[PDB]
Order: sequence, then structure tokens, then C-alpha cells
Amino acid sequence: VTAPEPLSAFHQVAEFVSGEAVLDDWLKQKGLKNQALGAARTFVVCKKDTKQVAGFYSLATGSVNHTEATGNLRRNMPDPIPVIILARLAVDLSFHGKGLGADLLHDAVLRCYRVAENIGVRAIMVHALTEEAKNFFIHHGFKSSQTQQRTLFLRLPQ
Amino acid sequence: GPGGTMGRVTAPEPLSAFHQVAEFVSGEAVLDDWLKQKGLKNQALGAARTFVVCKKDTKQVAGFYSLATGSVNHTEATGNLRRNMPDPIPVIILARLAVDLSFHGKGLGADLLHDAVLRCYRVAENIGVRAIMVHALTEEAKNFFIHHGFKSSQTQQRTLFLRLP
Ligand SMILES: CC(=O)SCCNC(=O)CCNC(=O)[C@H](O)C(C)(C)COP(=O)(O)OP(=O)(O)OC[C@H]1O[C@@H](n2cnc3c(N)ncnc32)[C@H](O)[C@@H]1OP(=O)(O)O
Ligand SMILES: CC(=O)SCCNC(=O)CCNC(=O)[C@H](O)C(C)(C)COP(=O)(O)OP(=O)(O)OC[C@H]1O[C@@H](n2cnc3c(N)ncnc32)[C@H](O)[C@@H]1OP(=O)(O)O
Repeated sequence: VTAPEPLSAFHQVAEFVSGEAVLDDWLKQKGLKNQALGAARTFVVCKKDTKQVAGFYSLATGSVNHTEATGNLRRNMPDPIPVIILARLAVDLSFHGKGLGADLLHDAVLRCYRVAENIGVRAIMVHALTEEAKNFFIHHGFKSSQTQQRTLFLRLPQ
Repeated sequence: GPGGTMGRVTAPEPLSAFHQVAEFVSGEAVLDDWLKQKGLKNQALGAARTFVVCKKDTKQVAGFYSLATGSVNHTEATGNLRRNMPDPIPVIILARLAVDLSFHGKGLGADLLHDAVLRCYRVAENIGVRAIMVHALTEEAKNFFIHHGFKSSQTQQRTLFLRLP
């Protein structure tokens, strides 16, 4: 695949299938529209020598109240806690099991660290859609909320 | 205007341990004390990023502002801010803004706000952001933001927004 780049009208998305239709349909129907609105910024990777999207993720600003956080995350912090929402992350079924999911997450993390140089950010927050998704994030260092087991956080040490 | 001094200040730069803040006074003690007690600590925690301007040829702070990520529910927004948007709406919070009493009335409050706005537009290239949000501490502060293009929430006059796209 190609290096991560911003979603554009040059990207072919209509055939993308990840196994989660809510994510597939968001990419195809709302991805580019929501970029113009300031609702989310989407980054894609493409099959080599094509503009066919092989995987993507989306980032938006956000916050979390102390009750949905963890004991360590809320320590000595204001309420609510400033976060970046990793709103969506998916790889096409044809590319599963090749480390592209991990690679996309790593790119997202680095981009959040860069954003955090100019704006206050405590953590990356994700809402896991399934138990399998939650376990993927746990494997990569995310920690669950105490009240919602599918809300997870990755503290950005600074 | 001339304000209280005709000395200059430096360009905005990140708060650091090299900055003197202990003598800063803005007319609002809550802001003065946040800067002195929490400014640098909160930077390391990821609670807020603070940018300062200093008296020329010193490291003495003459003004500052602070930025953090945040969001707002549709009920607390405006119709134009929320139309076709997810709920809640992604924003950047202008958490703190203050100038030392000695430099009031010189356009430094406007200059700091302008630098804050440009910094938000740069951030927005990498992350979804709909608007800058501010909670005005006083009536005087609210009117200052209105003069520079911010719009009040319909329910709360002291919560104001500046749309970016
Ligand atoms: C993002 C949200 O908002 S929540 C929804 C999450 N997204 C989805 O569920 C959409 C459908 N699923 C997918 O798109 C993919 O399965 C992804 C993106 C979750 C993972 O990508 P994949 O290609 O399957 O995994 P990839 O090959 O990158 O695996 C990377 C590492 O994670 C591990 N891993 C992958 N899936 C899981 C899992 N469910 N549980 C634990 N570990 C996992 C792999 O074993 C590998 O580990 P290693 O480096 O120690 O060998
Ligand atoms: C950010 C928050 O969360 S709210 C808290 C805001 N901060 C504070 O209250 C701390 C105490 N006050 C201050 O530090 C300062 O008064 C500031 C930073 C708010 C403003 O800075 P000042 O030095 O007073 O104003 P500055 O000289 O930059 O004024 C710039 C312009 O705005 C105008 N202006 C200033 N105050 C007001 C006001 N209250 N109402 C309308 N217009 C105003 C000025 O006349 C000038 O207009 P122009 O550019 O058309 O000539």
C-alpha cells in the first residue's frame, strides 16, 4: 500500500468492505462531505499503483467527563478531559492480517502527538463497535473505561 | 492606543521554565493564579497548551492564551453551527486569554487572539474542528470577543463561537 494521505475526490471508495457495514457506508456516503464540514479529518492508504482505498481512519476533537474516564486519566485534571476521538478505523477484507490495521493506528498516534504540540490533549478515545475491536485496541496499549468497557483510552505521555 | 507603556513585546512562543510569571497581573486574579500555579504543569499533563508574549529583551511574560480540545452538544450550539453535523460537535476551546495591566489598550489582546485563530486553522488540517468555543468570564470579556467576530449561543450569552470552515 501507499503512504497515508488525506481523503479526496481522487479516491475510489465505492467497493470498500471491511466486515462492518456502518464503517464502509460512512466512508462512501459521508467521508468527504464531513471533511468539508469540519466534522472529521480522514486519512487513507491505497493499493499500490491505484487510487483504490485499502484502509482508513478518521480524527475529531472531543472530550470526556470524569465519570467515563479512569482513575489515572482524570488525576489532577480539569473536568471534562480534552481528548482526540479516533472516530473510525477499518481495513478492507482483502488486506486483513497483513499488519495494515496496526500501521494505520501508528500513523494516527503520531498525527495526534503532532496536534498535541499546539493544543492540549490528554488521550486518544475510541468507542469499540464489537468485542473483537475492543481486543484489537487492548493489544496496542489502550485501557478500558470503568463504566463502559467498550470506551477505551490511550494516554499520550508528554 | 498608548496604554500604560510604549515598550514592545516579542512574538508568541510556548510557555517554558525559562519564563518569569510570578509578577503577572491582569485584573482577574483567577487568570493570574492559573498562570503562576498551573500553566506549566498543565502543559505537561495534556490539559492545555499555553503561548506567551514577553517584554522585549526579557523573558518576563506580558500576555498569554491557552488552547485545549473539546466539544459541544447540539442544544448548546446554534442552528448554523450544528446543521448536518454529528452530535456532539468537535471544537477547540480557548480556555484562557489575558494581558498584563501595564499593556492593556495597545491591541495586544487582539494580536494574541489572532495568533490563537491562526494556530487553530493549522490544527484543523489534521483533525476535525468545527469552531473555536469560549466561555467569557465577564460582560466586558464577552463584548471583546463579539467585536472580533464571535457569536453568542442562543441560551447562554457568555458562551461564544467562531466558525472555522
Ligand atoms: C475503529 C473503531 O471505531 S472500532 C471498530 C474497529 N474496526 C473494525 O472492527 C472494522 C473491521 N475490522 C478491521 O477493519 C480490522 O480487523 C482491524 C482494523 C480491526 C484490524 O486490522 P487487521 O488487518 O485485521 O490486523 P493487523 O494485521 O493489522 O494486526 C496487527 C496486530 O493486531 C493483532 N490483532 C488483530 N486483530 C486483533 C484482535 N481482534 N484482538 C487481538 N489482537 C488482534 C494481530 O494479531 C497483530 O498482532 P501482532 O503485531 O502482535 O502480530
Ligand atoms: C478567554 C476567556 O476565557 S474570558 C477572560 C478574558 N480575559 C480577561 O478578562 C482578563 C482581563 N482582561 C484582559 O486581559 C484584556 O482586557 C483582554 C485581553 C481581554 C483584551 O485586551 P485589551 O488590551 O483590553 O484590548 P485591545 O487593546 O487588544 O483591544 C483591541 C480592540 O478591541 C476593542 N475592545 C477592547 N475591549 C472591548 C470591549 N470590552 N468591548 C468592545 N470592544 C473592545 C478595542 O477598542 C480595540 O478595537 P479596535 O481594534 O477596533 O481599535
